[PDB]
Amino acid sequence: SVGIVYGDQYRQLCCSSPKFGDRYALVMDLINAYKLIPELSRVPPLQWDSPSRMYEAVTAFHSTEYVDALKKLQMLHCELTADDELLMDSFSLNYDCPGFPSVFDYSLAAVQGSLAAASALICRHCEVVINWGGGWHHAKRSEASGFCYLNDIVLAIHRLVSSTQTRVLYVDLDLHHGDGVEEAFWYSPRVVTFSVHHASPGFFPGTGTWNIFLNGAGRGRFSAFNLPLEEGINDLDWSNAIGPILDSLNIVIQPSYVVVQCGADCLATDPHRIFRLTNFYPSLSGYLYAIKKILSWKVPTLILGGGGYNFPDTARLWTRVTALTIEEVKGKKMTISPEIPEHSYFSRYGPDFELDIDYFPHEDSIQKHHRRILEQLRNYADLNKLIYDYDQVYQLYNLTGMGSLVPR
Amino acid sequence: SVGIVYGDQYRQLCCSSPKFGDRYALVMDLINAYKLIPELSRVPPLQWDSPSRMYEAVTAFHSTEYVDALKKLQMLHCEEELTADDELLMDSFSLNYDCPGFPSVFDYSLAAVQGSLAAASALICRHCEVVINWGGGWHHAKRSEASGFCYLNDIVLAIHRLVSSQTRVLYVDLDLHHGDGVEEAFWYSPRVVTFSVHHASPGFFPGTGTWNLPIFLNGAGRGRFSAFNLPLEEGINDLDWSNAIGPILDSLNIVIQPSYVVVQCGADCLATDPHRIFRLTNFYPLSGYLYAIKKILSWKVPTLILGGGGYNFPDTARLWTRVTALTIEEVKGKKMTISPEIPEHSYFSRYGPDFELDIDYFPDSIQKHHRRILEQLRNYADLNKLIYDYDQVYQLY
Amino acid sequence: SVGIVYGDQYRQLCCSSPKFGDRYALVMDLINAYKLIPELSRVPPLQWDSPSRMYEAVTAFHSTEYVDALKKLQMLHCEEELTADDELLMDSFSLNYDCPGFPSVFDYSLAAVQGSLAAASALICRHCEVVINWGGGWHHAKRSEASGFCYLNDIVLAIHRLVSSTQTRVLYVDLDLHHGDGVEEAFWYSPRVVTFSVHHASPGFFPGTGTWNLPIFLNGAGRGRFSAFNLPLEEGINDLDWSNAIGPILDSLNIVIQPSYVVVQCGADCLATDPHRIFRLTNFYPSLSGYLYAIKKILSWKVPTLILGGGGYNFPDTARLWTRVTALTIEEVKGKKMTISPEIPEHSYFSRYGPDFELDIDYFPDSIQKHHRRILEQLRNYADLNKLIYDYDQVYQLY
Amino acid sequence: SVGIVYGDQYRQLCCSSPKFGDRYALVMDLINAYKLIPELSRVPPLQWDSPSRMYEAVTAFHSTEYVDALKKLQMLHCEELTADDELLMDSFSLNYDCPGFPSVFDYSLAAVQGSLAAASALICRHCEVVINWGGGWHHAKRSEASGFCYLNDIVLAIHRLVSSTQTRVLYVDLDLHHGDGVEEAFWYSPRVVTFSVHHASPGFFPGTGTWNIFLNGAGRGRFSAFNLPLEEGINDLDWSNAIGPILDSLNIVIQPSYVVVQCGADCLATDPHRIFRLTNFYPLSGYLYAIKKILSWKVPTLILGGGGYNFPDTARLWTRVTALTIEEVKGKKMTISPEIPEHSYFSRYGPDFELDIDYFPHLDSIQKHHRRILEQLRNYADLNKLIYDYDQVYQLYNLTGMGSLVPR
Ligand SMILES: O=C(NO)c1cc2c(Cl)cccc2s1
Ligand SMILES: O=C(NO)c1cc2c(Cl)cccc2s1
Ligand SMILES: O=C(NO)c1cc2c(Cl)cccc2s1
Ligand SMILES: O=C(NO)c1cc2c(Cl)cccc2s1
Ligand SMILES: O=C(NO)c1cc2c(Cl)cccc2s1
Ligand SMILES: O=C(NO)c1cc2c(Cl)cccc2s1
Ligand SMILES: O=C(NO)c1cc2c(Cl)cccc2s1
Ligand SMILES: O=C(NO)c1cc2c(Cl)cccc2s1
Ligand SMILES: [K+]
Ligand SMILES: [K+]
Ligand SMILES: [K+]
Ligand SMILES: [K+]
Ligand SMILES: [K+]
Ligand SMILES: [K+]
Ligand SMILES: [K+]
Ligand SMILES: [K+]
Ligand SMILES: [Zn+2]
Ligand SMILES: [Zn+2]
Ligand SMILES: [Zn+2]
Ligand SMILES: [Zn+2]
Repeated sequence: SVGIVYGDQYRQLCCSSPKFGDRYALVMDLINAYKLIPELSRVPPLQWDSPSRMYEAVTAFHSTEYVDALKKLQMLHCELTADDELLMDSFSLNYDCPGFPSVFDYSLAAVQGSLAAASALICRHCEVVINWGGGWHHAKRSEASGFCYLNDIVLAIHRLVSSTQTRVLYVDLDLHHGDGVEEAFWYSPRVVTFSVHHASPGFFPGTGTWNIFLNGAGRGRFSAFNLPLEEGINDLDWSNAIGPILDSLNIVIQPSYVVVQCGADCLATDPHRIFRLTNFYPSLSGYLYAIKKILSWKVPTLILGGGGYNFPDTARLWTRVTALTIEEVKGKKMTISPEIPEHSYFSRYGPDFELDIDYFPHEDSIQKHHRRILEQLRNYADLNKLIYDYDQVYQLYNLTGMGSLVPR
Repeated sequence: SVGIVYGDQYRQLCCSSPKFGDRYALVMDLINAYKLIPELSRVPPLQWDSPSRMYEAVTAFHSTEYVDALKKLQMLHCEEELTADDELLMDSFSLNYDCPGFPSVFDYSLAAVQGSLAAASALICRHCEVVINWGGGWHHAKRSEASGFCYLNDIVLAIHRLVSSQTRVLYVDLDLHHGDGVEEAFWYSPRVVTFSVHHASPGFFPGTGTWNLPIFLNGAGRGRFSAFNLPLEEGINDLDWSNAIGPILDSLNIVIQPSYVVVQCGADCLATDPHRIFRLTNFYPLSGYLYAIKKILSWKVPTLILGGGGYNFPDTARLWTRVTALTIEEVKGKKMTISPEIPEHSYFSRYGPDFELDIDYFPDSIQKHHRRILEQLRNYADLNKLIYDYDQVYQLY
Repeated sequence: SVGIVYGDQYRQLCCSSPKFGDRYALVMDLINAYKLIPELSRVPPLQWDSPSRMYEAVTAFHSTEYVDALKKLQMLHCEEELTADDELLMDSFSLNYDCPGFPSVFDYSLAAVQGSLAAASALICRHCEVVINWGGGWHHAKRSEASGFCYLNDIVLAIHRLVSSTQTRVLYVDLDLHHGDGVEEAFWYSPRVVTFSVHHASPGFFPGTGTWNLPIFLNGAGRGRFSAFNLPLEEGINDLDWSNAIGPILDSLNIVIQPSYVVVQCGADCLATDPHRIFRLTNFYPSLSGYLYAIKKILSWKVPTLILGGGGYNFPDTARLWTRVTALTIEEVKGKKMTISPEIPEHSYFSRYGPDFELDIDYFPDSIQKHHRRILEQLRNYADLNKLIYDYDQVYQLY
Repeated sequence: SVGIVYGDQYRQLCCSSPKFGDRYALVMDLINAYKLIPELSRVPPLQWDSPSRMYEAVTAFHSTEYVDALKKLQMLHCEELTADDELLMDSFSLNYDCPGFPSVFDYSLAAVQGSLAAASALICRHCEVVINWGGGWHHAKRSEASGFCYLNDIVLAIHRLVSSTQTRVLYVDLDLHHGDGVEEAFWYSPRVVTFSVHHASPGFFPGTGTWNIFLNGAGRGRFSAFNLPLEEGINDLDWSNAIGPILDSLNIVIQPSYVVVQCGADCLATDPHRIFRLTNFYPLSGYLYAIKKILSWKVPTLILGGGGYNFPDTARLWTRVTALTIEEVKGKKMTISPEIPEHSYFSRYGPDFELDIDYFPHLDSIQKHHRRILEQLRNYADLNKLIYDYDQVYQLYNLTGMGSLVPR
């Protein structure tokens, strides 16, 4: 069963932020317009029996002082002293992450959605669950960052990993380094994090690059993987870059769950304009390539949104991801019309009104990164007494003539 | 409120240089040890949405080829020896000798820029009345040249952002060395008045900010008379230094009426700086620095305070800690009581031998310059059609 | 209206190269000798408001560093020999061997750009239905490389301006003896510009492309897949066989693509009397000239069309052909019958047209079936990929 | 007496073109606003006693067929063209850069009327200097419109001057562009020496006035056409240093009976061309420096307009030029307020409302051009049997220590 997080209130809340406007509505209604919704099991967002149980859920990662401040920030904007200002600043509730009347509700909602998704996986109601309202990988224990206020991903992972030798693989496909999730599990071997991203001087947030690579500490050493890529990269190269690494991670780690953040700001048409990925499906979408690969493992999977600042193109991508998940899991062909279907956001898909993003692909190796990452994987396996099947990893990279990159 | 620039990454990068080592960490930890952090609005350093946007920000002052060179210099020091052609490229930008490469030289340099641009932004959006960046203040760097361990000129870029938001900016450079990079950048610009007080003497870095019968150059084009300089002989103490620049600061404020003040507060004027040229102190009963900062903060113009030179790291920290307390006092009107003894913290042992907050120190030409500076100011004011109570300006002397 | 690009300075620049000498002057003077010029609208070469706007126009295709190198090369040839470092620099852009520098290499190259951009503009604003630029058509030049006497690709820049007006689609038809590789490569990834080159190809023959590469034909990539068309032909082909080879392809490209504009490179090196001595086409207008057959066919479509020159190293015979192409264009567009005397009229260059002084050039005059099925399948694939409606047997009927 | 060309109908006509809008009105109204008009002798535009006399005057330079065409073009826009009228217009470049419009012939004629009347005031010695800010259309050819020039008022004016009664005219073209139309008209004539300083670079209009060696006239006109092409970016001082000694040398050797100066304002830093960086500053403006120099010769002088596409800044410069001419010719101090005076075009000088243009000035030498130019001047002097005063020219260049550039 493929689940998808949705609700009337959930939709209203996910659409109440100044930065992301009605993006979530575009996504879900495009998915709706393509008649995908009947194929999916609706996963209702989690609700609690009291403020204290809510508080307990959220402070499983975030500090009590941080959650209180975020509460007050909401309350304040719903009606600031010199000390109110300093309190909010001490949590970076400013600049990139300012208050607005529904800031706490907005932020809580993504947590409700992703915790519910996690719960649906744990009780085996869904093989895969999608939450396009979640995926806020930058929030820290006591700090808002990059439009992220509560880290729904950390909390969903914490629920999975503490369910019941249970390991979680986190795969971050967003343009940006998933610093908040990596940091939360820096000392934990059982959550292996892997972020592919752009990194360069001055580029947000600054981590996931050379320092050598830091890769976890204590019992968490070797458990935080990173692949920084240069700008301009297309679907095929991005696919080749991360494909073998994902399979090798799956072979060695043998995750009980996978969590995938699928931020769409790698699209060629994103306002960032750094990567040149597409949503094309025949020249194949780097995104769809990765998602299909992850789904072929038959490991219970949570698929989350994230970045993506071209709202219609983000909808175009995530609708195809959704159709693909249905195909890969239900074994059911999802034929998607090249023309955007009639619905109330139809006008936002102009001037072409077509499903493919309006981009024309056209045209540096990272083999040392592969070699480095495989050695880290070797070290992770040794530290945690896992089997490092050199045979299967070799044979994998050998499919491209790069078996030599694999350490014994 | 009073803002101050810091962050975890920011701290690591500011401490990544060979020359200034862990100085920034001593300063911030001492500020933290004295409990000043809760009084202050943390200002996060600027980050950008793409490499093009970063280049756009930095090449507002610096040439693109220089920035390319600086970035290549980093990559080279992260893999190596340079070839003859690379050495030649680096030399043509003075990325050599006093300004060598090191593994994180571009990231390190850019950090100061990130810090002081956010500081400027916080002032512009009026989130803070004053912002402190003890990681910034690199006043020697030129359009296409590293100089005086400055690789990128965070001050020029901060000031540019301020004038680009009719805005006039007053730049006050208290460092022991002439603030030539900033002065050169606005040589043709009357909207940014620069004023540096400094030591100058034959062969002393960087050589400018003094007689050039020779005369003082002071700006060109519409920027004529807009660059002010007061060179001072070695040995000057707090009182004489204060009296030297006091009436000038006050007259500049009266006539210019700046929308923003940017202060470079390099601590190499301290009697205990290894330069051993001036004899300023951090004393607060009076410190030249504390006197100047308070005079400037009395104007209640939104103000950026930056670091700079300072090669005795604990004494620099002792100085900038007092400056930070003073700012908290003059802006918020709230009494700050700093213990005379250094509090226990990570770096307590660096504060030997006595572990006091005061530094371990016991303590006509100026009139000529005053008359000259006063005629230049009148000239500037004339040329720019400004209102000047000359009946007032003169009595400051 | 039929436009033609000319001007006194333009003429001087187009005649400043050591390779093509005064060919352009011969062409325009023959056209003038035959009283065609009063029938045509003068299209003046484009000029720019500043160095920056010129650079912006040219670097819409070419890299800045290449344009810089080309301008440096001109200045270096204007003074007294190059240094070792300059030599290296020039070599990295192939500003050597076939494409050396000379005192006005950048102005000369730029002139053809100025003319073909002015031509494109005359079409877009609909001042002219067809525009001729016999100073243009330099199809071998690449983004950062000179090739085959081509320094700046005027055709690519003209086409870019055409598609950048206002789904505008452009059909490029390259009739030169040589494969139009620079144009094809520029639009390799664009479905909006369909390129089609008929040419000689054989081992060792310049530039080497436009043919089998069991090999098979490359034909575009990305969303540009199947959008590059090529028909390579064996040496010795005559007017009639060439016409029949190209005729059905041209007609079906127009049917399927329905272009908004047609850009035609009319390189005259396929002439029997070109010193290449490869193809045996004529300028005959009763067999009938392959060139005139193709142009009449393209003109019959009533699409705003850009006609450019290109190769052609027998200068009087290039003049003879393009004089006839020009007259045909005037006839086909204005409906006005043009009567050209079979003998060369007196004019300043009359001596060059010996020994017989006639307008006709002095000449006594399966594989393509597989190429046709191949090309038809590519066209089917292009239409499929691009959601184009067309028949199936109506397309097939033309064969 | 300093004359200035103006009238009510003249103003309306000069303001009737699509390209130059109401520029002429801004100029004249700013001059009026600074109270300069009472200092100036109004020179009324020339009118004729019959169409045949008008036609005779204009066809002293232009072909009958071009003027016929230009007349027809006006008639047409005062009523679609037939295919052949179109071909007729195209043959005269009455298109693109020089389209027809309702008053195109009246507009073009007006400038001729202004510059001919101006030449006549100089000839009969009514004025020692005459200004025509409606004239200076230096691009127009015998049978061809060019660079929005339709009729060449300058050629017609010069012709009137040079026919009055050893009489030589110096033509000085300060426009950003090469004065090709004037140069070409007098290419074979020694009694009109032309000098143009301008930008020239690949693709820049009109293309001439640069290396071809320099062409410099033919037949009896050999060596009589001078050109100084300059690279982009030049300031007041360098431009001043570039043409000052050449101008003084031209005056010494040629001994003009009249000077005609085209003072096109598109060398201003604030011109949308953005190529040179001249100002109108006056305590120094290149323009003011050149005009002051030319006036110091005490030779009867015609001052004309031309290019200039920042209309307020063109008015700002020509107003200053106008005051300077009054000052220099009458000996009468012309104090001009730094604030723009109240007048109906006051709002066009925002946001500063001051007379100085809104600009902050902030190996590349041409000494070989001086040497080349002085050599040409020597060649001219010999061809025409004139005194080449070596010593005076030497002493002139020796002021700047460059006497060695002067040939014997
Ligand atoms: O998408 C993002 N993270 O996953 C972010 C975007 C931005 C922007 Cl556009 C500005 C500043 C910070 C961030 S984080
Ligand atoms: O066995 C299955 N369907 O009949 C599948 C299970 C899964 C899981 Cl658990 C994850 C991803 C894809 C599939 S298909
Ligand atoms: O702190 C400084 N400038 O503000 C500088 C110190 C030095 C030294 Cl110690 C040697 C060489 C250059 C500089 S710049
Ligand atoms: O108004 C104030 N406190 O109540 C102050 C404002 C400022 C400014 Cl804008 C700059 C520097 C000091 C102060 S105190
Ligand atoms: O006409 C041509 N291309 O369209 C060319 C002729 C030649 C020759 Cl003759 C030698 C080398 C390259 C080329 S390209
Ligand atoms: O519509 C027309 N005449 O009335 C014509 C248009 C064209 C075009 Cl667009 C190209 C070639 C010939 C003609 S005739
Ligand atoms: O001012 C001019 N000549 O003296 C000219 C300007 C232009 C422009 Cl902006 C375009 C095309 C021709 C000309 S001539
Ligand atoms: O003599 C004069 N004023 O008293 C002057 C005559 C001239 C002439 Cl003819 C031309 C330019 C300036 C002056 S000043
Ligand atoms: K990522
Ligand atoms: K981990
Ligand atoms: K200083
Ligand atoms: K200044
Ligand atoms: K061809
Ligand atoms: K194509
Ligand atoms: K000129
Ligand atoms: K002449
Ligand atoms: Zn992102
Ligand atoms: Zn210093
Ligand atoms: Zn050819
Ligand atoms: Zn001009």
